[PDB]
Amino acid sequence: QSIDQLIKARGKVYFGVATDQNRLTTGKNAAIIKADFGMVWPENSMFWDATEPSQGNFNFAGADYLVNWAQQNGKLIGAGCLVWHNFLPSWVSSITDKNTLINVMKNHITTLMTRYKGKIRTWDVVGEAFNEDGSLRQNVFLNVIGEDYIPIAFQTARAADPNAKLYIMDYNLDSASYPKTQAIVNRVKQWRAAGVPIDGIGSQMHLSAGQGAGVLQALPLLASAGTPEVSILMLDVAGASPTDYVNVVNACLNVQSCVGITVMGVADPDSAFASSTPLLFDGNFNPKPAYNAIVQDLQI
Ligand SMILES: O=[N+]([O-])c1ccc2nn[nH]c2c1
Repeated sequence: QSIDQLIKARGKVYFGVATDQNRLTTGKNAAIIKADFGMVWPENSMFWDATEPSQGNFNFAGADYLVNWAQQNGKLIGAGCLVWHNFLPSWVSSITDKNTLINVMKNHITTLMTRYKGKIRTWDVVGEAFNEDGSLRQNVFLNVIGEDYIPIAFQTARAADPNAKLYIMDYNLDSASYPKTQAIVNRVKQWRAAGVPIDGIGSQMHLSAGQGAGVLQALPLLASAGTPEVSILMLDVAGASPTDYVNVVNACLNVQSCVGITVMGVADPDSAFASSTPLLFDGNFNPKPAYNAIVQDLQI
């Protein structure tokens, strides 16, 4: 049974997965995504080192493939991350002039969003902007532009494609008592109060075993920021216990504004964390106990 169809029957928008051309053309990934998932993200092909490896030199073959495949197969598309410190080329992080970096950031945002205008449901505009203690991460954008870089990025994104839902995402938002979790909520409340167009908070849930349970308290805390949507991304769980995965799914079901969940790949061997066997399909492309547990859960 399709977890995406089953979650939609429970009133959510999607169960999605990260993918890209060479997953689509090998294994059983295309078959599983067609049957079982309702949304795709580019696993790597939309990151800055993939899309703008030198200034103004845009590389879109990878991302085009993904977007075209999704459209042909009636799948929603999420994409990201436009502004974060990972996968960022040296030419960007060596910029020291503030107006230059502002316009470099704006051109990156606008060129990518314009190319796919109208085709992308959700854009992760800003990513990993927080330190663990809740202060803003001192990436090149904060160091050169200052904290205005976040509102600027969001405004720029809303102008480029007003149809897209715009998200901020971060990791280690999995415990309601962790300082980072309350901090992003506080700053999102304040940005939105000031007219900054943040439609969603995305929680990057690269989890260790046993961490699923805590998401049942953390996700409602994130939703208290008052964004129209929240979501779960990059989900994987070391060991892939049915208990962890079902807890995450149920957190989504519990939180009215949570639109869905995206897993960090289809089958274990294609995970960055393969030895932890953290995904829902195994190396032979069979649905694992966690997949079947999610099915049972989703089936007062
Ligand atoms: O949820 N995801 O797996 C995922 C993968 C890559 C991304 N880039 N921006 N947001 C993303 C989400």
